[PDB]
Amino acid sequence: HGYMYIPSSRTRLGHEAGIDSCPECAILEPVSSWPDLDAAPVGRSGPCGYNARDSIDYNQPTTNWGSDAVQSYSPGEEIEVQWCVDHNGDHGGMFTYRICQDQSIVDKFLDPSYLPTNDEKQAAEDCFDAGLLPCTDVSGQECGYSADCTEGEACWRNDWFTCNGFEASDRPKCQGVDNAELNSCYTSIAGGYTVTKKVKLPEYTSNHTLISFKWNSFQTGQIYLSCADIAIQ
Ligand SMILES: *[C@@H]1O[C@H](CO)[C@@H](O)[C@H](O)[C@H]1NC(C)=O
Ligand SMILES: [Zn+2]
Ligand SMILES: [Zn+2]
Ligand SMILES: [Zn+2]
Ligand SMILES: [Zn+2]
Ligand SMILES: [Zn+2]
Ligand SMILES: [Zn+2]
Ligand SMILES: [Zn+2]
Ligand SMILES: [Zn+2]
Ligand SMILES: [Zn+2]
Repeated sequence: HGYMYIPSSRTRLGHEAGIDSCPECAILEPVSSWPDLDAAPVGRSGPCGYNARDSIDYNQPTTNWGSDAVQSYSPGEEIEVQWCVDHNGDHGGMFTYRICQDQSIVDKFLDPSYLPTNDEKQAAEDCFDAGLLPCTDVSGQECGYSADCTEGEACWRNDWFTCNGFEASDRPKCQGVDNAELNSCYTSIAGGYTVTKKVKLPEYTSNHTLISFKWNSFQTGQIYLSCADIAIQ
């Protein structure tokens, strides 16, 4: 259980607007989330998530999210990105952030009159995959391998970020990354912990595009997707 927190995602905004009672509940399951991190099709979840708790499809705007960029950045800017993990839902695993550089695809997610189809959700997800923002693009950022993966496996890569191991760390799982205090970010079920990294934005401009967060669970066959409306100018 978790969702993207900074920049403020559609999911965060949905919660803050009083629509989403459980922002961390937006889950793609059952899927094979491990060890091949892109194997699972995203279905109705799409790159922005679908929350079955309150039946919210975040792949289109509403009066409460998706109309405007929440934050504007510069081409090639190194930025903080943060997600929120629920205290009772720290499944470990790997996570990443992505920007689709095909505006015509992204535009289908920026119209409150229009709900992308499953085909369009998967087309966008593929575009997002191609626009992954690697951990290793940030000078000085230590980009480790997962303690739940071995060399040569499909999960053995440090373009994606990893949570800590469970048994193999004194700071276990995703919460151990920041080792933050409980309620450092909002979750409804048992209180949240921040999970914080940096990414380097592409040299790609848009007045309104998306950054899609994807977390592939290790302990469970589940993926958590959110997206944030941003500008790069
Ligand atoms: C987007 O905004 C900039 C100002 O930051 C403007 O000059 C540019 O032409 C706008 N783009 C489009 C496609 O209209
Ligand atoms: Zn969970
Ligand atoms: Zn709240
Ligand atoms: Zn994918
Ligand atoms: Zn794959
Ligand atoms: Zn700028
Ligand atoms: Zn506790
Ligand atoms: Zn296009
Ligand atoms: Zn394995
Ligand atoms: Zn483990």
